[PDB]
Amino acid sequence: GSSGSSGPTPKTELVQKFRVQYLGMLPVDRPVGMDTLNSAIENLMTSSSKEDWPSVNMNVADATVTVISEKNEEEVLVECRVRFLSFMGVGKDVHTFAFIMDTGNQRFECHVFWCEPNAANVSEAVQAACSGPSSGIEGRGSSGSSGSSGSSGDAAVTPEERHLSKMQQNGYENPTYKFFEQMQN
Repeated sequence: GSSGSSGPTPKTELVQKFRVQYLGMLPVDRPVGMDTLNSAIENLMTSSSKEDWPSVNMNVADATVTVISEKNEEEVLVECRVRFLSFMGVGKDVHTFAFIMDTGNQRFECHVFWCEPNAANVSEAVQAACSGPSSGIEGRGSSGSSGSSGSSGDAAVTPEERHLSKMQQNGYENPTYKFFEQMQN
């Protein structure tokens, strides 16, 4: 007679954390389809409200995306891997981020996370994670003291929305995941 406990091994690697909330988890039938991904977002939004969603840190590693809570760091709310990521996109709003991962053979899950202000830096990391290296902070900002002002032309549209839109348009379908038979003759 003697007690005994076992524990896993801690994995420490250059990973970035993003402050976001946790809406919930909604299962999907298809791996792709903006009509399906967005159909899971509202579903969760309806159940729990904005304030109902707990604050959690979204840890996105090189080729992995782990969800850790704020109350604790060892708390793994959801363990997603870019390799499993079948399809990822943004909801009608640029302040929401939902991605569909593979949790088995055909059954896939779709988690959502509220990004503040928007999901420009987030959706940018996850999407870039598929390829590998990410650019991140561009650096080039707004000077302030303009010289020639008084004519129509260069718009004042931020490069943040220009992208956030694309995501909610065509989205990003992980290539690595090619087990289906959608190859045209």
